[PDB]
Amino acid sequence: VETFAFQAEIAQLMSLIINTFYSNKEIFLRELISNSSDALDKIRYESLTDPSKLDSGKELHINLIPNKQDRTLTIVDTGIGMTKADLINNLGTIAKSGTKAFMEALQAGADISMIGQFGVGFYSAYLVAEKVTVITKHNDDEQYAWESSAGGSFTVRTDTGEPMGRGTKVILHLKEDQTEYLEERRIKEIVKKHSQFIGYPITLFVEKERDKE
Ligand SMILES: Nc1ncnc2c1ncn2[C@@H]1O[C@H](COP(=O)(O)OP(=O)(O)NP(=O)(O)O)[C@@H](O)[C@H]1O
Ligand SMILES: [Mg+2]
Repeated sequence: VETFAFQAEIAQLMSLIINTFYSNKEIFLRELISNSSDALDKIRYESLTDPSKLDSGKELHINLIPNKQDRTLTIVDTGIGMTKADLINNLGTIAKSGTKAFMEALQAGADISMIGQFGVGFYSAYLVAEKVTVITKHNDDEQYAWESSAGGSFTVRTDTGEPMGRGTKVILHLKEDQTEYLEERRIKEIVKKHSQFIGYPITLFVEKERDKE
């Protein structure tokens, strides 16, 4: 297991999100679905000139999986996935130009929904999750797990769980006061409100239901 420090302003932002009350938390799901959609676009365009890039799975889609027993909401996609280097670089160690401006905007009363416009959309996960685990598989790298409960660092390790062919799974270990995001109707209404124009199928597990479509 390897441990990495978040870039200082990203650590500051995470602390702010965790320790300051914001309403409109539901936008975390929009932000994670947008990341899945971007990752799906990436592999889709790569496959146009190299169809073998889909040998690890031709289906391009997003699954939403609430688990009441474990108190987790998982967002799974069959997108491009992240290499080990991608995880380390893109999910915490590299500065984002908009972080300080976003924190200033929040102090001045901006809605937390603006997070994506400032280039730090992923960190919305910490509005509702005490811990986030990201399991990811990119072509020509092994499967990896990134994890953080905030507090300034994250870990990366090779994953020995169930193999994914290709893509990313973001596992949200929800705070005890945010279990509404495990409910079928709640998830449906947030997807309808915020993610209605995503151009890939989105499936909800309750047994299994295509949204919606
Ligand atoms: N599901 C995923 N699949 C592949 N890469 C991902 C996924 N989620 C996040 N990433 C990577 O993590 C980076 C940071 O995500 P994020 O903080 O959401 O910023 P962003 O998507 O680049 N810009 P924005 O969300 O519009 O503020 C992305 O740019 C990707 O490189
Ligand atoms: Mg994003």
